Amino acid sequence: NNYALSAQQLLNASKIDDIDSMMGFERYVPPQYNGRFDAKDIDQIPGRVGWLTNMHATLVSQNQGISGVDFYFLDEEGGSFKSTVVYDPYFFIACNDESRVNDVEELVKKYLESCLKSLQIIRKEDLTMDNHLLGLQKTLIKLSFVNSNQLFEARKLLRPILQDNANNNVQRNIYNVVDAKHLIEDIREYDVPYHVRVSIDKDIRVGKWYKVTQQGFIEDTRKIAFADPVVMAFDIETTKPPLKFPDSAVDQIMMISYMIDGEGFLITNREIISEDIEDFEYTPKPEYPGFFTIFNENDEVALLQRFFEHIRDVRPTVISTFNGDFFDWPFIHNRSKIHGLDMFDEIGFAPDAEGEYKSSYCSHMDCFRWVKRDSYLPQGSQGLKAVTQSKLGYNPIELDPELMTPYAFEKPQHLSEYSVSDAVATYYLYMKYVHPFIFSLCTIIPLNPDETLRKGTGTLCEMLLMVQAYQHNILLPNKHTDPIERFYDGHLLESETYVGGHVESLEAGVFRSDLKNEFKIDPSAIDELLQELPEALKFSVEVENKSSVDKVTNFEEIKNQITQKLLELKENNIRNELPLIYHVDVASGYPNIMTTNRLQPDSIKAERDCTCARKLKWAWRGEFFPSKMDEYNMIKRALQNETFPNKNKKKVLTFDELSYADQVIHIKKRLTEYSRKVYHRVKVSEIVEREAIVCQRENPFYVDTVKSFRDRRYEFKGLAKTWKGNLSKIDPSDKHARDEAKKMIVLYDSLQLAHKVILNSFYGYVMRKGSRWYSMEMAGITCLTGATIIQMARALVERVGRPLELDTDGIWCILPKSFPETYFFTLENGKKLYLSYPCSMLNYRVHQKFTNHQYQELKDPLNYIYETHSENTIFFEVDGPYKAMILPSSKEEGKGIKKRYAVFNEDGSLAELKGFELKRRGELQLIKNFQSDIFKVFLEGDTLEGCYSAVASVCNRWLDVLDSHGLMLEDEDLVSLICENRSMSKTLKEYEGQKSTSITTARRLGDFLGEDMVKDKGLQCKYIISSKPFNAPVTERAIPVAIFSADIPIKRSFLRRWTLDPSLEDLDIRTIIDWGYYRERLGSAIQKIITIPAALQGVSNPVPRVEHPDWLKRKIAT
DNA sequence: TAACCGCGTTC
DNA sequence: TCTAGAACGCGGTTA
Ligand SMILES: Cc1cn([C@H]2C[C@H](O)[C@@H](COP(=O)(O)OP(=O)(O)OP(=O)(O)O)O2)c(=O)[nH]c1=O
Ligand SMILES: [Ca+2]
Ligand SMILES: [Ca+2]
Ligand SMILES: [Ca+2]
Repeated sequence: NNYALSAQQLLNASKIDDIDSMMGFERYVPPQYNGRFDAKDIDQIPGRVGWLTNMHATLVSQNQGISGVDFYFLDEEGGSFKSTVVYDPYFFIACNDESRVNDVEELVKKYLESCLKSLQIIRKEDLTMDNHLLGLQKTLIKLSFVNSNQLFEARKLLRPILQDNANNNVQRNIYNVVDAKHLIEDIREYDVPYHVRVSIDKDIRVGKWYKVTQQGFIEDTRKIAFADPVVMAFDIETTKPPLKFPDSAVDQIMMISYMIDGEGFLITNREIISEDIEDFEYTPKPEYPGFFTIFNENDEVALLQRFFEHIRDVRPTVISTFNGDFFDWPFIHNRSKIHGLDMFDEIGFAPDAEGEYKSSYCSHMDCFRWVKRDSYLPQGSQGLKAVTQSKLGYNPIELDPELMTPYAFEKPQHLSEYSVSDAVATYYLYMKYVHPFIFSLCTIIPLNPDETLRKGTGTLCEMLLMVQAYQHNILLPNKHTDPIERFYDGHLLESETYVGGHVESLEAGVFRSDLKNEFKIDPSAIDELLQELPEALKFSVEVENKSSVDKVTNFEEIKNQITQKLLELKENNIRNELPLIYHVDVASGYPNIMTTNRLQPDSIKAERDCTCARKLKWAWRGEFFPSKMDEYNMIKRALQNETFPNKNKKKVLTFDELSYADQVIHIKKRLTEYSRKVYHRVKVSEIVEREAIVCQRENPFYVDTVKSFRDRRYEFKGLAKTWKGNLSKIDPSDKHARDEAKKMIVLYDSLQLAHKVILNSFYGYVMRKGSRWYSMEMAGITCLTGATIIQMARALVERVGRPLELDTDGIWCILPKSFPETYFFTLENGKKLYLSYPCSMLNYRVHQKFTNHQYQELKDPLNYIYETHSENTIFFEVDGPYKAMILPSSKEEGKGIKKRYAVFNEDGSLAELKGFELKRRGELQLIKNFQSDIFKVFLEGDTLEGCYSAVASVCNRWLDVLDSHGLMLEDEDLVSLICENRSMSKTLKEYEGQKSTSITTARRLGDFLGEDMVKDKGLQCKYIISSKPFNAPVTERAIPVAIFSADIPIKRSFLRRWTLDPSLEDLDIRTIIDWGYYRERLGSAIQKIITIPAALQGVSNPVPRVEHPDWLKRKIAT
């Protein structure tokens, strides 16, 4: 078993060692050395220097295998090697009686003779243990093993003991007034991935330079930049059934385009491609050279052996694809099998336990994983086309997938130009955005490139936190586990959480820098601002700019200018002037709220443990059933008398024989019905204000990890802001200088956004499943604190201006043009400090009301002496003033629309576009193109009324297209304008009992093209709604648009069935469309974006063909 | 009406 | 196995 399972494992190792040697990775062993292990003597110690590019757990011999890690290097002489570190896996046993630890030692040493290599007593800091801040430590038994198989064996042997100790004890003599097994409290750090365990304990990181010596790896801090690995990026294109997805079973690979370190190549399957293709060039932009040599080949099998032999030739340590883990690689694998080729022996690639394709020597960098996790691009923009436009700054070749299989024979040169396009986009997307980010992150996260690319951002956070915990000798907590059911007030809870961010829609309509607005200034607010002005201006200098008032020359001049503008506002409250369209958002809001308040899971105390205590409030919110327990028990007992089908000799089971999970599942389903009948309600929501103790002396390893990564992000966010300033400094006539400045902006804005998701995942991680540091309190406290801060700022903006929209940590607003705006302190050095009074007036009050004055830190660690001080890193950040902001309005009375608007810069360019269907994936294309046309038009017009009039022209043009029953439009534009695409996250089978346009479109796509359409998840349901079944629900009139593309026989059969008209003969799309459905949809968009906002601003309906709601007509009447 | 769900956004 | 969070819009269905 163990030595036997070693066989698969030790055989796979020898195969990997052979594959590695083939690709240039011979296992290097450094010479012997009897001197000292001091890194100052790196040049004298015998060894080989290399750049660490990969690492993998392995099994080595010298009958059982020894656990270890292979480390893959690129040396300085243009070569490569790998070296192995062996390291005994280990986990700990915790005891509930510290005195009797030795007894447990003697038990487990005898009990685990089968697998235990060695045993030892160690101490670690336990953050749940009393007096741990005074130096006390938890005694633990460290169990070490020869390999991970043996570690797992001991886990299997120890779990029964852990279960028997949790259950009740056997009885025996009842008049009798403990054994070694019952002192085993728990096992700890048992589920750490072994290669992570080696990377943490040995402090080794991919992307650093080491010298492999006998005593170990020595980091060469002298070596600065990364070695340059051989990078290959490839894309595959294949034949496909008409209107259907390819099947590796039958379909063949036409061509494989790739690029190796900037040199383009293309291999062709001439049995499908008509002409031999000649070397051509696709350099989409000068920065992206693209000269492609062509390798035309006879059969598909020949194409595969050319791709496999070229890979063997160049020896790539990185292979990049776009969605290659789930399409390209699985195809090349299946086609290699059919042709009697083993891809492993060929190139060393194979699917792993997650079905992804990896190798030992070469990372597989699927750029689609980066786009999905670190781009911050909308899902509508996550395709290679949009990603190339967003990040590489050009348009790549496009080609209808329905024409690719035909164009293989009709125009194969156009097919070849498309494939190389997908290839140039993948190579340069990886080389400019992915490769720098992932390999740099590997320098601080103890994972290899493949894992650093694919692991969730919560897992990345966990990796970073474990390094800090280990290096501070802090015992790792076990992964959090949810109770199988929780209760509130006797009711079974369905779900609980905390109140998140505060969002407000305060005003809708058009706002522009040239159109006047009415402001009612609170004079008592101007008094407060004048009271606060001397200290706020000092706060702007000493805190916001990290200087001193003694070095500024014009502190008084600035103060007098602001005072004057402020007093003029106090004398003239009612004003009707031009607005300043500004946005203020707290930088890294939740993280800075956490680090300011010293928030971390281990700091949340329970009043049974821990001036020292900073009490903070959050809002709990639970959703429970209305049934009380007495009811709850009733259902259960009824279920206990029923029978349940077995999960595949015994055909039935009892309720108590089932899993406690599926039990609750049945209990839930039944309790739902009962309440619906007895209470006429299934869910009851309730909000409870809760308080938690946040100890300010706890070991701040978590808090400090968040501070560090915030500063890590701020570097790139600052560089992004620096280069946005450099771009406005350059003369427009110098194209090359503006281009490079733009390229810097996109690069640093990307790097800061990728760091933004990991940073904010330190907040989400405390609520993540399996979290080693779970705390609902900490998260709720963060959210409530942010909600209190933003409403404080909104209360002030209200009194000196008009807030338009608010979300969590940001406010959009308009201020009077006369409001104190931007100033520049002048320093004795000639330097200038920038001041935005609307920003600094808020930030001063933020620090007045939300500063942590109970923040403590170890001053003297040896004597356990703490010092208390004040901390506040919460700072609003101002952007603007903008040319225009356009906010939509709700169709229903008294309500607004949140999370949707459009903002325009002074130069007319689009600044922000939030929420609207234009950006969302799928949605009705008509609404998308209408929105794409309409928002820029809000800039036209000389008055508010001429503005709405210029927009109305575009509206009525679109309304005309639909009131014309699509006669003005050609056939092509019609199919694309009236199509609504929607993605099914799961598969149709997993949607039982649900009605949706996508579900119906999928069933019909299956009933027509076949079941093969609906086998996978993520199906795109392109449909049009038919008037066919009249007065019938819409989910019933959704026809797949592919129907109008098949042969006429198939169309009539299905259209008649879907229309319930066996007499139908006109199969034109224009005759099937329910143009009334789409006209209402267009009418709904025009109401929310144009007409109803115009009414709110006092403008009679600019599009009278779209009638106001009756509530609005009645409001206008009065 | 109001509750409720799937998707994809803004935070 | 691996797995960051909550608030919200909109087109639907359901009670
Ligand atoms: C964008 C985003 C935000 N949030 C939370 C935490 C953020 O502090 C809060 C505010 O969102 P943002 O203001 O978008 O994020 P931020 O304040 O951290 O970054 P920036 O400096 O660019 O303003 O919302 C997440 O939990 N996940 C996310 O993906
Ligand atoms: Ca492709
Ligand atoms: Ca921001
Ligand atoms: Ca923010």
